[PDB]
Amino acid sequence: SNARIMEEKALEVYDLIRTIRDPEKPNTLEELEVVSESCVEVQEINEEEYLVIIRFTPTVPHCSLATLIGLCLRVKLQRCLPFKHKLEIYISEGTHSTEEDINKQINDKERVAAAMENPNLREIVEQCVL
Amino acid sequence: SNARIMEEKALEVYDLIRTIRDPEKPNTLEELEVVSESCVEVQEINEEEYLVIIRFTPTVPHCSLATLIGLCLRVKLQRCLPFKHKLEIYISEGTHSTEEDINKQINDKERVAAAMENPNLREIVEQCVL
Ligand SMILES: [Zn+2]
Ligand SMILES: [Zn+2]
Ligand SMILES: [Zn+2]
Repeated sequence: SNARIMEEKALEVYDLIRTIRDPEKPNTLEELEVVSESCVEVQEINEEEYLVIIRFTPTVPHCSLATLIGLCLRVKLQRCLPFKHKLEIYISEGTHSTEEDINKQINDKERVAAAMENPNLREIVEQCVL
Repeated sequence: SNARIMEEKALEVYDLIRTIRDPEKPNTLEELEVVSESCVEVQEINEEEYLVIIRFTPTVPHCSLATLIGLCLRVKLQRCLPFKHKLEIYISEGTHSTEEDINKQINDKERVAAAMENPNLREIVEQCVL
């Protein structure tokens, strides 16, 4: 059965993501209920290629947290998953950055440099400043 | 006279940024009142080196819009301002990303790539997935 094999893969995925540490607190994603077993789904694209879908909820709805958790899920799974896979990840809510936090971001040199190196963003800017 | 040379400089800065196209709308920042003449301040850090401070307000408080306006201001003045300067930008409210927009972000190839290359974020991620 496709369906039961997909449930086996979802448990494998979950066993790898549960012990990822939160970007902010000294606890695991599982401990803080950012992820749980039911938040994973696996689908077949074609033999030898699976799509993994992970829903998660950061401890508070802040953009930088959501970004970082997304990065950790990809890094951990890319390194540790023993089958070829596409990954899609979804948060269940909008997020925000406080006045203080967004001003930090738009002035932080590392953050500015990374957006500048994004070819999609750099082209939008190119076209605004002409 | 320091004070008045600073006003001259703030008018030169303003004249450059007011014609920047908004990232989302078919208008300039000045038309949309994202910036105005009094939102620019210039200070002396020392001879041949001025701090330029720009306050702005995006048409709506969304993170991507604030990020892109910030980039455009920086590139514009980098390319056109005929004096050595440091730039600080400030938005006077927090911002948010809808559930739709934050999901696009955490799945978008270039956004993930750029974040991974930001040294602060990559070191955090390393520690979280170790
Ligand atoms: Zn908050
Ligand atoms: Zn945000
Ligand atoms: Zn909104």
